[PDB]
Amino acid sequence: IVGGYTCGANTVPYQVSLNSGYHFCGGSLINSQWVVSAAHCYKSGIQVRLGEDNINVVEGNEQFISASKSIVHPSYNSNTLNNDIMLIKLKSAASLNSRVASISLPTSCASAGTQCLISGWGNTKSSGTSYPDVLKCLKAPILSDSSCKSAYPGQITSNMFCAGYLEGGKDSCQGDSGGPVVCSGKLQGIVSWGSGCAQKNKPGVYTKVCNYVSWIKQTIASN
Ligand SMILES: NC(=[NH2+])c1ccc2[nH]c(-c3ccccc3O)nc2c1
Ligand SMILES: [Ca+2]
Repeated sequence: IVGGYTCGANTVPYQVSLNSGYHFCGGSLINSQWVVSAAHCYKSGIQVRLGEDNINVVEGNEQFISASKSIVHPSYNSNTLNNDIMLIKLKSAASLNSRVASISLPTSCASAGTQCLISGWGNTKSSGTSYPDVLKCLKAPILSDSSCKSAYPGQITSNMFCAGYLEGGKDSCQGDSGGPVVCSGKLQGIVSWGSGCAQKNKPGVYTKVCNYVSWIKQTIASN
């Protein structure tokens, strides 16, 4: 996250870190046994880490659970990142409390202008790298589809939305992929992609979760 602030330990209780020997993507806990992330974050041997603040120090509220199965969206296209969403089922259910809790899926899609909270352990610099050990947060608005397609001609589909600042300086970044975009207590986006990070007129692009609620609910019900 570039231009954000330190969230504070366990104030984003649904945030998870996907680990394969190291942190490589974020995710969101939607119920005690399922996590949603970005399809481009897929790999085998994923351990899901809940209740994390500093990912290099066991501070006491962590739950490390391995995934039993991963389901990448049937129409995921890795060249265009269209339908960049995946579900991960945990081998055992997590113990939910105030520091580890699930986030609700949306009943309606959010409109441009809505302010949301984006979080993650990704790079904090636009040029150069500095990965934080503790969770960073950014409050950003969803941009209109017109501004979004204007910033990324020929690359935005109905399954994506842009959120951020056209002026630059504040954005999610590498290492934040797969994480949450929460607006009014509902999970509306998944950090997906961007051109660089926090550059002027290049806002972040997010998977539009409201378009996958039926697929998520049906998949969970049968697996
Ligand atoms: N500017 C952004 N909003 C952004 C967000 C997540 C990203 N994730 C990545 C990324 C880069 C290389 C490999 C995997 C990634 O998720 N770039 C990213 C850029
Ligand atoms: Ca920790």
